Amino acid sequence: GTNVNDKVHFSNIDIAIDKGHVNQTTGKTEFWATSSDVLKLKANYTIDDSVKEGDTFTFKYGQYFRPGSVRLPSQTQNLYNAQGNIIAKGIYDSTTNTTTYTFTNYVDQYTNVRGSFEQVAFAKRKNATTDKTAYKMEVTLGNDTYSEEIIVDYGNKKAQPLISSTNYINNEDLSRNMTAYVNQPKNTYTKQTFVTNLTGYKFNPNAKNFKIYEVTDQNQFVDSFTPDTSKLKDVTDQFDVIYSNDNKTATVDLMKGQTSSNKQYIIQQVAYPDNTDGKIDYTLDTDKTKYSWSNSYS
Amino acid sequence: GTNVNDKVHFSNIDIAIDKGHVNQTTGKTEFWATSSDVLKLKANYTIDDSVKEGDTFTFKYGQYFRPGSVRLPSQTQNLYNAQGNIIAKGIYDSTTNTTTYTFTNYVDQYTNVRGSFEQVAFAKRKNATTDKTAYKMEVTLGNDTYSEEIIVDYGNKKAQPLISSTNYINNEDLSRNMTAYVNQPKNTYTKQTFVTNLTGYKFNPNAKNFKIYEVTDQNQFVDSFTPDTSKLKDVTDQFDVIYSNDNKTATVDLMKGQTSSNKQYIIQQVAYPDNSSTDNGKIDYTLDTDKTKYSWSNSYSNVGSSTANGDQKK
Amino acid sequence: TNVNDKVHFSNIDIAIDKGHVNQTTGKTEFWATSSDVLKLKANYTIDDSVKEGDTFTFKYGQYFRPGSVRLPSQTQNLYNAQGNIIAKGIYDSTTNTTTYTFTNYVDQYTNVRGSFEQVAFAKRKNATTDKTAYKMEVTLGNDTYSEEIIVDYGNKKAQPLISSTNYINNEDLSRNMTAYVNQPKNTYTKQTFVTNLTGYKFNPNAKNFKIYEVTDQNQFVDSFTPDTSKLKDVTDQFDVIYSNDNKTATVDLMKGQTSSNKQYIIQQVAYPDGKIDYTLDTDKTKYSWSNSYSNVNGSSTANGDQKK
Repeated sequence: GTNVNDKVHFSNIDIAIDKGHVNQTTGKTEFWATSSDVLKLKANYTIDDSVKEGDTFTFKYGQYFRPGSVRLPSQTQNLYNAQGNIIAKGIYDSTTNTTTYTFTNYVDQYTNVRGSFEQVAFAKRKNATTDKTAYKMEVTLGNDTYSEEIIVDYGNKKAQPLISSTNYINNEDLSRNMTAYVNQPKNTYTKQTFVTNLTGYKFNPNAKNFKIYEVTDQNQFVDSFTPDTSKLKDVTDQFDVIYSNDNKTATVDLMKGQTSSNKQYIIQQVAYPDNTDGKIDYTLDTDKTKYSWSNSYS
Repeated sequence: GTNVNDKVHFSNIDIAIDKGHVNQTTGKTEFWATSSDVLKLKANYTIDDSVKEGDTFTFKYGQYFRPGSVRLPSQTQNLYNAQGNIIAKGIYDSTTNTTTYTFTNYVDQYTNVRGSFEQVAFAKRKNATTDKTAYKMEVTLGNDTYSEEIIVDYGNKKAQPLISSTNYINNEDLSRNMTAYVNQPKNTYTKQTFVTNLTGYKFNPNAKNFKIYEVTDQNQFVDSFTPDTSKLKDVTDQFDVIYSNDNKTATVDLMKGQTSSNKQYIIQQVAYPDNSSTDNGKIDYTLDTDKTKYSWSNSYSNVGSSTANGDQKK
Repeated sequence: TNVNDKVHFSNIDIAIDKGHVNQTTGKTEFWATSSDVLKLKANYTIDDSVKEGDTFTFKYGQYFRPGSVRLPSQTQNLYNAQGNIIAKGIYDSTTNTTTYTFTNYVDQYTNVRGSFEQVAFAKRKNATTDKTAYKMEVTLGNDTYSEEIIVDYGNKKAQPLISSTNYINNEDLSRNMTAYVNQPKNTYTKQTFVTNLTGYKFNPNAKNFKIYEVTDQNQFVDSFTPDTSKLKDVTDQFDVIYSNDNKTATVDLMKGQTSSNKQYIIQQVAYPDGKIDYTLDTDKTKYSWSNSYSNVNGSSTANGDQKK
């Protein structure tokens, strides 16, 4: 059918943080994206009677805002009435950050259609990069625009030689796509052995998704743990990733080719659930100490 | 890099007020946080010869005390040698109220290091809530703890129908974060037109950071003007914040749909400074009621200052 | 009329805030690129016979001006204890003078006294040289003050590459930069000068990226505020290429030559959207110099003995 963005009217648009965390100094509520918070998009809507099956409308999400959670959004996004009948079937496209909805025959069977929705949403981590920074969360529902600034904190700890986080959970296979940051403080080491141990997941050695990048600018370390890899220096082939424990352990000597190094690394990985969907533990063995970071998951 | 909190020794640890306001009645110096006073933390230190590049140590600030001024502290906190180079690179984290310092290779090229520092510090307003009250300003430098009682005054007039203050200055963009208190004495009104006029600043309507919180409990009205907003009832969506004068004036009818109110509000705002100003920066509030117009104004030095007085004719 | 003789300034003082100690002499100095400013203060009284529209001047000396690294505003006011303007001032950089004109305050009040404190600075173009004392002078009304102040800008003449903020523009907050290339007068076969901005952008259309060829070593003033009317402007002999959303500027200073012992003063204008990173890629090495403009809190120091 035809684009009926001008016939679908959204009001009381809101973006909330659930649950939200307090900044311990300033007392403002913030989006702590690695401490269980999500965003919630809400709105009321009315649909004009001139709407028919096959007509379409869009949700356009801005550069810092997207549907979904830590887990990437489904391509399927439906608009349901209060009893669970499908008013419209939608297709989310991550390339355009837009959902395109198509009305069902529901609108041909009912008039004066009015309701409301709630949707779990998140930061677009690639663009909303930096701790304690306010980002503009923007959506356009039909032709109705809304923007609100949200303060994000991912909890990067830049003084840590080793820190890791979930970049995203894959919606289709539930793989944990991980980011680890090695040597943010730019210390100098003669030993630098990087180990990941999985509980409840496995690596796939042949999937070619264990990537090692050599940081050339400190700002490539984005607090969001979703770096733009197309601009990083890919040095994966210069290292030997060694698997063991039935592909549940990967060990890498980051000192390879050197006796002393102040190099800094971003490492990305894919850990596939064994079956539910576990623990991922990292260690970095150095001259003086063994650093640890764990991420734990229900 | 192991933790060498036991290898870096601090001494002559002190906390003082700059400049402070002497109370003629007590003879005591007071920390008037909203009239230009800061706290200054100071210490001397030595570093043990076993310390190496990559080792760390912390400054752990206590519950009533933090680095910085009215302006929030930088994440970046460094210490310097006499030659001007950084000898320890620090990251301050507001969630732990702790700075973690990592030594450079300075400590590998030098021995018998002796040093000192002085830092601008401040009350942690969220906890050091109340006027004319003494709070324990505590810090731990390495493993050396020190504390000091400070008498804090923000100048909140709990009998004022309308009063405001700076809550904080954003380190990154210099935005002035304001707290305004409406109806602290729980009076009853039929008119409540709340106006803010900015001189030297602009609001950003697209941000929706003009927040209105309905007060249930009188104790939510902290004298610090740094309330815990998570604990308040956000009623912003129930009012219309109307912007005029290219975003220098904000108008909110706090009646929107009632003949009578004894509701109490905490209103928070973000004022972004324009490039420059020939005046003292200024935030002017009015509350227009049944009978009286109340008003409060906040003014900030141009940076320098001046004054004058004399006998008024008549 | 001119009431310089009816406005009486006393307790005049110029202080360094906060000041840095010279590492050898122990004297307090004004380290103009390490966050020091000068502070001018005085008390004053006004004769009862002064009226609205009467004027007086603050006449600043050849080495001294109001403002900080950020240029002073044309508008300079003096206030009373109520926060109202008692005198409206106009500062002129040409005459280095603020001319104040009393308001009707003085006609409504008598026995008036007051005081001011003013952020001030070296006039970099004249106070050119590191570890040099310059007389900081002002005449307030008819009351003169002069005090020698030792300045240091931290030029490092042995460095192939060094830069500093020349000034910040009061009206658009642009950071006006000066970079010195090849003060030591070495000979190079590669000389690629790159500038990368964080929190600022260049205006590639402004044509305010200016490249000057040095003809006399003294043109490299330690203050990074050279008199550009005396320099040789060679901007049109080079190609300034902008990239990265106007955050990066690249110039090949070897253009037209194979080997070069030329020396350059380069000036730039960076508009806030803070750090400015310079590199100079040469034959054997890549030099770098960075100016970081974060609010830095307080001070610290340390010393020790050398490893064996």
